[PDB]
Amino acid sequence: GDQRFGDLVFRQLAPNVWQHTSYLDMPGFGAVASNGLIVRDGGRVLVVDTAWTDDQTAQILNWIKQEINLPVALAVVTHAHQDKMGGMDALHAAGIATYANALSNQLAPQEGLVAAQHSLTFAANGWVEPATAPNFGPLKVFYPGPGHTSDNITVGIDGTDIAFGGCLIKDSKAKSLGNLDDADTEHYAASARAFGAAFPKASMIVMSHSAPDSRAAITHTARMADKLR
Ligand SMILES: [Zn+2]
Ligand SMILES: [Zn+2]
Repeated sequence: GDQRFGDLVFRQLAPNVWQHTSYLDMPGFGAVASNGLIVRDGGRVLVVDTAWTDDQTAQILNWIKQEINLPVALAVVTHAHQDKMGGMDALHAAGIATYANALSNQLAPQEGLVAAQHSLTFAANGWVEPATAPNFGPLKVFYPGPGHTSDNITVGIDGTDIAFGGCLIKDSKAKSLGNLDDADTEHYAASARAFGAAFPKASMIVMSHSAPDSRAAITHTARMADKLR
């Protein structure tokens, strides 16, 4: 989106929404982008996903201070992998309340990650139990079922055409589903489709590892995941 701050990139997606992007050198893959979101809700800022590292995550907070200059109220993190929860310490150090799927917090220690302070639980229909997501504002949080990981969750932003698939969703031209080490091969395809069904009005699909795409990204992803079963 062209805003470069330190080693991160910030792209405005809507008047109150930005994508944050951080990079990690992974031999044999290159310098790998990971995307999250920043949302302004009135007088506060909400964050979706950390950067890969604590330092990068501190940089996200520095950008927010400089460009928005409102307090960060809370952060929700999609799953227990380094690109989504690598920077938990920086959020906690800043006094930011953090939230994750209960299962993500249970998985975090063995993954070498810090758990969020708070656990989300999910209803029958996959939607977050409201009582476990206080003050989430426009963030609508949905568990689509196991896919990229057992614990992967997704987030739509109310008042926008934006839904965030995290690492569940790949772009419409992706040549693979990327990392499948912790993937649920049987359930991935249905979980990807369920994400689309939860946010039917979303025309902009934000994801971890490619620039924002149309709903064709969901279509393409589920079709790749089909070949896993
Ligand atoms: Zn992951
Ligand atoms: Zn990822």
